[PDB]
Amino acid sequence: DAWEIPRESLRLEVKLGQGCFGEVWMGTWNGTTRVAIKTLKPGTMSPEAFLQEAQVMKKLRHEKLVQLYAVVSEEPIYIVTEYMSKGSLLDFLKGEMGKYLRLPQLVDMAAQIASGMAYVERMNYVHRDLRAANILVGENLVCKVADFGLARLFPIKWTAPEAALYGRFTIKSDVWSFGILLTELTTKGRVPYPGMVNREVLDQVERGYRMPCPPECPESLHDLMCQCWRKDPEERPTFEYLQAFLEDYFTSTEPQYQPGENL
Ligand SMILES: CC(C)n1nc(-c2ccc(NC(=O)Nc3cccc(C(F)(F)F)c3)cc2)c2c(N)ncnc21
Repeated sequence: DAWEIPRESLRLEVKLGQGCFGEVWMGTWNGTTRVAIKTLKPGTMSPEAFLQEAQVMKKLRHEKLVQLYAVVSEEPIYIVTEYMSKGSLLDFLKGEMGKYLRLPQLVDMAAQIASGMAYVERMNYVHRDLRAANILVGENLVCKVADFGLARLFPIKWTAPEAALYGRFTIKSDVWSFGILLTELTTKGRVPYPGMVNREVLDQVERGYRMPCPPECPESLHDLMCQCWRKDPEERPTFEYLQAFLEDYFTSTEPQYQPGENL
């Protein structure tokens, strides 16, 4: 197809990530546009299974979803996407920039992610792995949804009960994850359900347990989290709703908000 590009048109500057299935490099394309390059280690993982990740990024196109630029489908395979200068949201919240972010910036970030998922919602797709580690940050606190290839038309702590138990994954399963993602945003990336192993999380959540309101986080925002965590998937709000709620947050929900020590 038209996504295919020559190999000499790619220059891999410095490596950013290094998994087992491949690597991620910061590079240049056509000697001008800065890009993100994903490599596949032949032998370790197989093609098509590594290319399916791009088969879906071809349909999806939204300013809040990491955009696919080009590919090299003939092994050695290379995936080219837009470059997000600040890395993963998770590393961003935990690093040097974490101490300065306050609720208005963090809620704005949640609004962008929600906007991106509203697009996924409209297109009838399921992400299956929405979490801070799969969100990328660019210049001027821009956030975009991304992943490794689970988009379909043990992260138990981020996975809704009905999905982790009976494999029932829906856009409502993602809404549950967005709720967990909101706790990651308000605790500066702390692993959710602190001091609890997966087996405790499963038993507890089914038993009705839910994380409490994080310190300095408005109750109105924690209530939004709890809606995302309702046992019945159909009672959870849509991303269209969460997008509007978050964008209008400081005028319609917390018009009295006063900055604090951490939020
Ligand atoms: C943190 C570092 C290792 N890294 N990783 C990436 C990167 C981002 C996205 C992807 N893959 C991806 O977004 N896949 C994917 C697969 C299916 C569907 C989608 C969706 F359309 F939902 F975004 C996305 C791979 C590497 C990336 C990037 N683009 N820019 C700057 N740094 C980056």
